[PDB]
Amino acid sequence: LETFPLDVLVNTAAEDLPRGVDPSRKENFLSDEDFKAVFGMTRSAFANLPLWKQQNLKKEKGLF
Repeated sequence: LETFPLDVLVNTAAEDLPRGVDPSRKENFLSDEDFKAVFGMTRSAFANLPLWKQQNLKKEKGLF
């Protein structure tokens, strides 16, 4: 997957999102560094959270 800066994924209108980005899984397109900074847990740990909780965490962080 191509990576995009946190600020880009947070502050881009849906219609302006790069075509390769799944708007429901923006976190997958963060660099490993940015993912760690934002969520503070491993990708695997995050993916093991119930989907509703993943989404709720993402909402505040601007990544929903």
